[PDB]
Amino acid sequence: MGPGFDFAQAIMKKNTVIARTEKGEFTMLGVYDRVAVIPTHASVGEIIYINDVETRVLDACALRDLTDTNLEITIVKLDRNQKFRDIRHFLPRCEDDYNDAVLSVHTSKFPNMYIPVGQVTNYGFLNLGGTPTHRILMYNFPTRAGQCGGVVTTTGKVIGIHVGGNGAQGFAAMLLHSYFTD
Ligand SMILES: CS(=O)(=O)Nc1ccc(C(=O)O)cc1
Repeated sequence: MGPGFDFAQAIMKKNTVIARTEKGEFTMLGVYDRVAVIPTHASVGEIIYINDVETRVLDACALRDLTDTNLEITIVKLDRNQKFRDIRHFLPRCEDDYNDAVLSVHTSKFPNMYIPVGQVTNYGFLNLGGTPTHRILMYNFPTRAGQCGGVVTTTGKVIGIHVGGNGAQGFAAMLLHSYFTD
């Protein structure tokens, strides 16, 4: 509908796949080469389904900060025959607050879904499903089951992936450029 939705759509149309684990179907962001991200609660194993194709997992790393606190981001390298467009230059370098973000989801349950979530707070610490978690972003939208893995964007920046909610607020794990130096 406007330039925020334009940037979100450009990311969804080239840099997302549908990931299926034994814990459900997730929006999955591809970042570069065969490297993608997914919430750590997806419990990625040795095999994952990518757009309903059986795919070997070459590597999976559940990120934690240097205090050994959960970040809720798993970086997955996929045995896929095709690379993602490199979008690492759209990742923020530092923790920050944002205005006017969009949350975008693409699954069997929620195809071509875009939500203007408004202002995004650097919330920091969250007890997420009982797990102490750091680098959480918060937005005041009543997000629902089916949205985990959804991509959080502003114009020109890919800032996080949706990992939870409390009924009135939604929570995303930050994406930082430093996670994807190779
Ligand atoms: C599932 S549980 O919450 O009962 N036990 C856990 C699991 C994971 C972590 C973590 O830091 O990743 C902490 C506690």
